Amino acid sequence: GRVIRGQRKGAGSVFRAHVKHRKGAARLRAVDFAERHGYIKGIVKDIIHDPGRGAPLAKVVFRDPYRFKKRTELFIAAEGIHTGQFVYCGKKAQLNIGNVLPVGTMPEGTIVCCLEEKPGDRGKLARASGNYATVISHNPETKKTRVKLPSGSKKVISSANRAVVGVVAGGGRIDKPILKAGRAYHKYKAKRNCWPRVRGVAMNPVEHPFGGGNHQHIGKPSTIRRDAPAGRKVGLIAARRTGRLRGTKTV
RNA sequence: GGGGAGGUGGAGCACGAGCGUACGCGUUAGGACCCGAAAGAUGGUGAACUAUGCUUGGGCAGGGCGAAGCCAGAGGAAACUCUGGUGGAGGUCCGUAGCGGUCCUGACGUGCAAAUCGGUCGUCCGACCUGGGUAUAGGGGCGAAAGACUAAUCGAACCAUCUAGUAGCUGGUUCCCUCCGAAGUUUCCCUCAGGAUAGCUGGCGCUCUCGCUACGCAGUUUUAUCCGGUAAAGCGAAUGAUUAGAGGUCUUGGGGCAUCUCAACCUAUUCUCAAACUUUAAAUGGGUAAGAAGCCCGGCUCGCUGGCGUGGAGCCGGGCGUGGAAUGCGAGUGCCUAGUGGGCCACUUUUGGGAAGCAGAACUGGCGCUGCGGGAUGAACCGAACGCCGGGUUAAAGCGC
RNA sequence: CGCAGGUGCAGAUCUUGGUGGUAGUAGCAAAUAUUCAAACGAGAACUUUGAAGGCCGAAGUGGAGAAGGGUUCCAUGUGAACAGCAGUUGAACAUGGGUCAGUCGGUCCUGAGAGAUGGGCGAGUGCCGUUCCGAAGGGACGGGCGAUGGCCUCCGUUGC
RNA sequence: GGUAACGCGACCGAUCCCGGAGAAGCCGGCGGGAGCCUCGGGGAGAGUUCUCUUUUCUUUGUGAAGGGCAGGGCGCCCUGGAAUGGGUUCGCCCCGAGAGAGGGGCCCGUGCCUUGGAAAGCGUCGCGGUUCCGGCGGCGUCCGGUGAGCUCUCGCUGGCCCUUGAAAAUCCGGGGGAGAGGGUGUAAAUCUCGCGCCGGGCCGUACCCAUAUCCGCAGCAGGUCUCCAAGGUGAACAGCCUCUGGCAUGUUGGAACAAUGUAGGUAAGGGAAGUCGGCAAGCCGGAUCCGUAACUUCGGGAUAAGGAUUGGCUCUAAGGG
RNA sequence: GCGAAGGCCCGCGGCGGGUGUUGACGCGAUGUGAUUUCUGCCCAGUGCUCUGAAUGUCAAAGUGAAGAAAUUCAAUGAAGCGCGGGUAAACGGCGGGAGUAACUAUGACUCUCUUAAGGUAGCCAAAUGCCUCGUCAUCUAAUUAGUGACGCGCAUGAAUGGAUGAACGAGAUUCCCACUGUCCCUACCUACUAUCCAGCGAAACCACAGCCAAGGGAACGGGCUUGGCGGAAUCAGCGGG
RNA sequence: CCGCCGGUGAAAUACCACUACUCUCAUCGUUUUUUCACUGACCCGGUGAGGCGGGGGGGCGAGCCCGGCUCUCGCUUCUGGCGCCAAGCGUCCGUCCCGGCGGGCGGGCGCGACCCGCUCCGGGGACAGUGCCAGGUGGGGAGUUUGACCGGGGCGGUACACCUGUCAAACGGUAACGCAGGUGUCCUAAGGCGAGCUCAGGGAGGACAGAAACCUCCCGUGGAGCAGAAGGGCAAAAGCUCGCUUGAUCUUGAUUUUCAGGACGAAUACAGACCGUGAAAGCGGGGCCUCACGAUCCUUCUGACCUUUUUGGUUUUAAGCAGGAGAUGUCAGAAAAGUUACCACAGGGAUAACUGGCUUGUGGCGGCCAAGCGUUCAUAGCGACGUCGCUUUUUGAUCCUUCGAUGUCGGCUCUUCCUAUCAUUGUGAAGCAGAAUUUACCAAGCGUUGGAUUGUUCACCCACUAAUAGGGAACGUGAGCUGGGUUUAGACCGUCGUGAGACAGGUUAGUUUUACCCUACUGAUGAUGUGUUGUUGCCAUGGUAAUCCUGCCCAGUACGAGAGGAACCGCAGGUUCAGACAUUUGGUGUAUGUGCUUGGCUGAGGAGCCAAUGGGGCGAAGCUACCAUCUGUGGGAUUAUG
Repeated sequence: GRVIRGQRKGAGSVFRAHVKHRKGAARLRAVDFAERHGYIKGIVKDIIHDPGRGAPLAKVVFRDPYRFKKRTELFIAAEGIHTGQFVYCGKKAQLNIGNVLPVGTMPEGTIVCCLEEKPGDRGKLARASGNYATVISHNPETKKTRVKLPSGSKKVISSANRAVVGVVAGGGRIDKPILKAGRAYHKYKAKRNCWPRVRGVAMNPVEHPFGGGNHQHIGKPSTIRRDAPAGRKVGLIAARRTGRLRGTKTV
């Protein structure tokens, strides 16, 4: 047989991301002396739209503490921030929507977004529109903090991780039905070449394990093991269960 | 460590025949008699078509419907409703340019054209059409998915090489005359369109034999002597099959009523039968013998056998040619060996099948390999087989034209 | 007389070349259309001029460009071959000639992307990689410290 | 200099820092300007005149770059304080965060006049030399009106997007004030102001751009990216006829008018009886006025279905600046 | 499925690449296919997936023992299988056999077998029904066609999606009005051919060739046998050979 | 007294030392493991590697003790401003000036801006990761395979290795997917020997006892048994019952069967050993005889005072020699699943799917006999039980022709032929009164229709009709059409399959090429001859054509009880076909004839033109329609019959 559609994606030729009109990597500022000990004041200059990304981005201008120059950062816009607002980054920053604070100084129940997975990153978790993480508890002896992620999972991170107070702007985007093949087309024209999805049962057996037959049927169980080769791992990969759920399933 | 006797296994010995060289034929390994695959592999070249993503440009009359928002009026008691305008939404409708390609299964169909032409058709603000520039390259790409497209090539492109790839399969295989002359059958084989094997053929010889100025043999008969269970015949003979009367009677029999008839059994007869039945039993078959390798005398050897001068076998001398049926004929023997290993027809016999110019056997002859006279014509029938000719005569068949 | 062959063809839908019958046959039928007179000329249905009749009917059968072509452009001459009839004609053949820029483009900039060095990988030609594992500046206001040249009291050029 | 918006011909200044321009989608609706078309007159030339037509046809300029003035736009300024709310657009929309009213400021100015400029170009009437003199000369190149008209362009203002519609060279403005200049000369540093002097090298440039210069073996009914775009009819870049321009019927002609064919028509009376099947053809068709069902996701179905009218000529009424 | 020392994937190779200028309202992998109304039962089988291990099997390496060593033996012995779990909008599957309600025919309520459940709601001679042109009705004069019904349905059936349904369709089908050369049944007209001429000028194909009947023959002859017969050179058509 | 002597302690015990199955405690013992911490290898992230860890010093405070002691903190949180390139101090210079110090001019350094400490900061970390080996999983990928025979292949069978009877034609041999059957074993005896008996069945008797219990006599040629199927063989046997045994053992050759006169299997006579049995002669090296089985290579066991183990020697190991065993059943012995409708190549008429040819079971159509049917009566008309044929418009059977191709179902169109005759002409017979009908003869001249459904042939119905007969011609006819069906590639459903995919099931869409050659045929010129040429004519020979029905009258007549109900002559017409023809009606119409009319154009009128025939009305001539009209015929010899 020939290599299959999922295999062809990793080559990254026609399936690469469309990044011509994107505004840059949305991320926090690099940790420094001011954010480690006190705070630093920046100003929101514009709220801009990033193609392929539902969440709006905020352009925040800071002032360099070592030479005469103004810095420009691209943040994930917490819902509520506005142009002309002053945002504060540091361990002494107050608990306000839009500020960047270590999760250790945050109280329990605080809602955060653009959370660092490991200290010194620039925001890695809870970055999509309408998403947030919650601080559950701290452990000042080991300098660890538990956080609930938007998937429902629970994670122990370092308390020096930083985050933005609030939720990511643009929530409810999935509530409106797309309603149109064309609107789906325009949605993925800004992201990557993945949208019009042909079914494997509609293919020939040479391009998919589910192809062929005089009827349009899978012919073999669609639940596949984790160790299956690349051209075989199609269907439901390592499914712990199948069918309609009755309740909430979590680890 | 070396000897003996008696059996068996050896490509051995037993007064060498080989080596070198040339030629011919045969079997192979090699391109391997010549031409022929579908494939496989290794390195390369293509996205000037087309598929998809990206960058930068360009393009899309005129009409219909009339979403939201806004204005005014009428209400009603209010609720809120109704009316007339304005407005210009939409993967909205008609329909140009453009893009596409339904039906006529129209034209053309050695065309204008290796896919075009006409009328009629679908869409025509969108998932729209399009130029250039870019990216993805062959078990790879790309695919709103047809195994589609990837330079008229796609169920793995094209180029060169490995490569004169292999082929039990198809086609072809070049001068003359002379002589000899087949097989389609046996056994083994993933053997059934092929081989190996025996058989049939040819060539080279060789060992002898007869005769003039016989070593022996035979697709024949006869004379002796065995072998057989087919044709026939048989069932008052065995095993099976089977028809009808008759004469008797024990009846763990029945029926109609002291019973009496049936049935049963027995006995003697009677009709009809057998590839897998038989007492009997042909015709045509098959084997052996018809002398000198025989016959008859005398002696010797033996470890075998043994009452014995026994028996059996072997060996050494001697004698006997009326050459011990007919007919015909010169025999024996070695090496090498090609083609063939699809058969078919007829008298008789014969299996399956209603049968067949059907399928399968036996014997002999024939066609195939073969022409000639006759059957008008015809592979096989009847007659007869062939160097080039003259005379004569026939066969089978004929003699109205 | 001997020696040695790439030594004899009717076939192989054999190979190369040549030639027939078909056959003066099929055909020279897509988009309405030509006529009169004259000129040159050996020669005119087809060239040129004039006069008529028609067509494209501005999303043209018009006027200009991009690709691509490469002299096909222009003048003169020829009528051998070619332009599937002719031809006095041609995008044919021959002889000459023709493309002039500071202000129109290229040239410059980056885009999608392509691609070296450092580094890494790799038997290897090489490949991955484009900021990532680099001591990646060769410049400049200005100041100072010296040489040098000038319309040299002074200024400028050149090294640290 | 101006209360201000900003203005004037210049109006010093480095490292450094901030910003702007280059630099942004598609669709709709209005308005301004130009080109084209149109209408009424005046010139010059031409056509028709059998009868009429004071007619019909052609033609009737002012480049860039400066200067001035219209005109368009403005979330620019000053006075002032609005409800009995007012202003205003086709739509909207705007106002105590300052409406209306009045007065200013700026930007664009492709329009008009002007320098260029009539000396040139065109039209027409004549006179020369000789193949060419940009020969010479006379007269003219005028005055108006219209518009949802078409095209281009400049603006304003909206709609749509889970789509938000490049980057870099290059150029400019501002913040700061390290520095420089001269002591009162008729002076200095400095000047993005006016004029004057010198230079701008290399490559491309002819022509075809397609029913004959390109690809399809060819002068091949195929294919191949764009720009400009008159009159009439009419909704129209539809189809039909015409002007500017172009052409010679698409690699030949003459004669005839047979069959069969290809393409285009018509047909009495029936009206799908043909055929697998109404295939093919035919019916209907535009606009105006009426009238429109089942069903329905309430949007539609819908040009449902069905009916009437439609020419020419002569009038009337209404709709504006 | 995945919280990034990750999921999916590329690559001969480098903690090299794509998604990713990304972070669960995201990326990747599948199935079904608007809206409406529903989506029944089965985890035995095959997959996928979780850990309790009572824990059995279980290589290399390591450990110990015997022998002079090569060797041999023993214990130990990871994942996987086994073992117990989930799970069908995973692949799929959804039967009979009995026991029986006052004419029948039909026949709930009870129990059992394989290999777990026995086909629920709906729907149907359907694009799915062999028998079959099923039976009834309607459509016509006449209907193997159409439609509506019926239910033991060879072999319907519920995201291998069931049922339905406005709007839409160069999709398949039946009937009706209108209209007609589709037809009865053909005819006439027009242009371009074909035609003839001047000029130019191919190709396919070709053992030899070319009149029949019967015969026999490789069983359907142009040739052979026996009969019928046979007269130069050609033109336009034609489709038997 | 503790003590075997005492449950007559099953020995069980005082005295002693050992180990035996379990538990616990430990070991500076051995090894293997689990957890926590460290950093330094190794990894990840951030940054322009910009302030890390301690010690401070002063200031902001909080507490505590009577100035300390401990701790905190690092100067920025109303405004959509500004922020760098040091101020200020404290010192050191001038080759510089003006009065050692001062002033001016130009400079330097330190603090402002603390010191020290080894990794820039943070997060992991001896894990992850990498290299090498080992086990699992792995159609993601690669390579390959997927028997043969066969009245085509497949499905089915095994006729593939063996045995019995028959075929088989009286030696032997002899084929078919011929017939009837058996085999892949079974046996320590069912092998070997000896002895002694006689079996199946039947008759007659005997308590329970009977058709079958056991006892006795008699008859018994085997009619029983001998294990496997069948055939042969066998009676003081080879059968039954006992007794003893292992000749079913160890060896070398020869031979038979199949056969090539290789092998294997099986078998036959000997020979040399060692044994069994019996008194002995003898018999016995498996089964009474003909079936019951297996190469090389590899493995495994057994045998020898065996041979090699590579410089020699000893010992393990290994190799060899000989005989058994582990197996190939496709049985002379490869290691092996499917699909292809997306397909490919070499071939085959050695072989299927058409026609044709043989055959005719089946289909269809006839005939003979006569049991019955027909009120009566075998035969008007039929015809049982039987029996003989014909035909090739059914389907089979076969495989001769064609696989370097003979285009394939049906319909449409068109011609000709056959008769086994539906009608019509002429007849014969009847259970023929008339009418209607049935049976048969000559006979194929003429005719045999319009439609609904279906792709259909076939069928069925509706309706006319004289009748609505059956067939052939390569199952006539595709360079004649059509393409509905069947028969490619797209797609859907059901069932089957794990799947790829299959369906002799349904459904929908799906390119129909070439004639100009020869002949045939249709027409058209022409040809040889009569000296040339023309006119008028004759005829050989070939073709051939007419067909059927109404109404009136006969006549409400014959016939018949009635009901009903004809026919010949004659008259008037019509159907189908054929040959012509336009006077008339209709069609056509570009006479481009004459009006009308739209758009445009020639200045307008008049007159015209263009729009591939602009459109439309009416139209001459011509052509043409059962859509008008006209015409269509006589004898001869005879068939069946009388």
